[PDB]
Amino acid sequence: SMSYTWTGALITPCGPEEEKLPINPLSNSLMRFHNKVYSTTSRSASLRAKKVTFDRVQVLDAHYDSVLQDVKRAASKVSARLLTVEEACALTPPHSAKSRYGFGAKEVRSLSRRAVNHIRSVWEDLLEDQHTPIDTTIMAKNEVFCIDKKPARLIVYPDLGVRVCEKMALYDIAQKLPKAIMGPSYGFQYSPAERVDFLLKAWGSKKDPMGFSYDTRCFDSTVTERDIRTEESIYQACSLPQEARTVIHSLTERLYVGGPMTNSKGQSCGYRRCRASGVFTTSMGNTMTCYIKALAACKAAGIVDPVMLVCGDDLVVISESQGNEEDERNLRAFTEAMTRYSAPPGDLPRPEYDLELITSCSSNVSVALDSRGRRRYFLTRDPTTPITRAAWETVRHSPVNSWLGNIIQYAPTIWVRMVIMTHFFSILLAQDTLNQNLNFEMYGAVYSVNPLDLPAIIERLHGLEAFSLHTYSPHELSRVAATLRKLGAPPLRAWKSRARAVRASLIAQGARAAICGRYLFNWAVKTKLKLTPLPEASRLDLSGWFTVGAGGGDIYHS
Repeated sequence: SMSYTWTGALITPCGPEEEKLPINPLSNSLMRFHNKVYSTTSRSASLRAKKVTFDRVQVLDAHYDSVLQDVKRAASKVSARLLTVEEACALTPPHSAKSRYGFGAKEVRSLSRRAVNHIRSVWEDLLEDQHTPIDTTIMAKNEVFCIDKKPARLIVYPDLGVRVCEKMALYDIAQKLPKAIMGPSYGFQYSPAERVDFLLKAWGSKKDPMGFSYDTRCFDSTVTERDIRTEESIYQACSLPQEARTVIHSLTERLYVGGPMTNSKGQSCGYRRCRASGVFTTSMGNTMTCYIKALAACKAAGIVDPVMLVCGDDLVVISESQGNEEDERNLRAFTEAMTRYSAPPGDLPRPEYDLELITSCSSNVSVALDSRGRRRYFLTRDPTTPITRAAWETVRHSPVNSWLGNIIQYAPTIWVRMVIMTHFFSILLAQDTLNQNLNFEMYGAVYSVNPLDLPAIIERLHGLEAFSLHTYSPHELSRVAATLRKLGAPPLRAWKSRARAVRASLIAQGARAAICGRYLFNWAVKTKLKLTPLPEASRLDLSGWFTVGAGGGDIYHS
């Protein structure tokens, strides 16, 4: 069947869409080449619609069958419950798309009687009607990048009333099921440092390691109606209340497996027969379907002793090299099997024999030294897109701050420590808003953090070593240097000059601001302080930050 059919109505915007980074002194200080920065808009939505629209043919085999059977047997051990309406309401992001039935996220969150009664109505209708397709909206995402222009991604999502109902039915399953069926392979359980440890231990376990990442072309489009019904059968293998069973079946048949799409002006735009990117189960579902297909393909291809890390559509596999030519052959074989299972490639996979060169979720492992001279490994990535988004968000504030998420995930990197932290601590000081909670996205969910708690957050996630790394790798330094030159950013030496002042300003503000100055900016001074463990970091519970997200990142914790 076709992933999509289109009536010919356009994908339309809601309000104005800015395409270009404005020329402003506050963003110019970070990077000067503003003409290189763009935002995707609905103007390119038809280009993306072309790419995501195609016929799927899937042919399954004995290798897929055995993996699936193992998975359902593992799902047998999970038991789950429904959420109360109040619990699902608390999971709703404060800036989530409003409902067409007269209320928005603020009303959901405050438990307004209108919103609550509406959501009870939606729930009752899912219990009663297990077949009528549910309406969705299709929109073009506005995301910022640097010219290397890519067309906008498309997001398809149901009404806010429906989205709360999905959480009520599937949030508890989502907390339990992935780990129970995939164990260590489920990648969203790991904090950055735990991801690093996983990969280092997997790579180290092989006599002659080989790794590869597999890039599925438009993974959501390749998910078939059968794949989605199979996901359902996995959720039903759990021990669930009958009411949950019914609603899961209804959401599957009415929403997950496909349905009509409307544009922002209320015109019928098309019909979907593939994964919706803005449904609660998008991340759990993609992770499960990827895992199953991937593990079956390893077995088809003769990959020897695979260790997989699956995060939604992103897959990495580390295994025993069988020789240069035979690895090449085996990856071609793995590709043919994936292609049979309806997960055809974008970039072809290639065997990699150096761990630093393996990319999982746009990230890689790198090494440096801490202040005691010990080798420490950390997660890093190419800093282009983070610095470009940081520049855009400096001038156009977003309800969700990508730069904060980058600080937290990538704190031990040179580019976070020297560029992002310096730039944003200066801004916070100028605004006098150091002590104000901000929202950010981590692993498909939205969280709230106070910048003044960053040192304990970082120590907890990355250790005290994160404040003292030095002697970074030439791969890493080359990449940071190349980004600064591409974007026209100041050189690292200039960021050090700036940071010395930010550090002083922080120390003079006292209290928690001074801990931020002393720990976050120890790298900036000649006579380094001896940093000791922060008592608060030892008491922090941050596990909750690393879960499967929701589709469109439409879930909010705390």
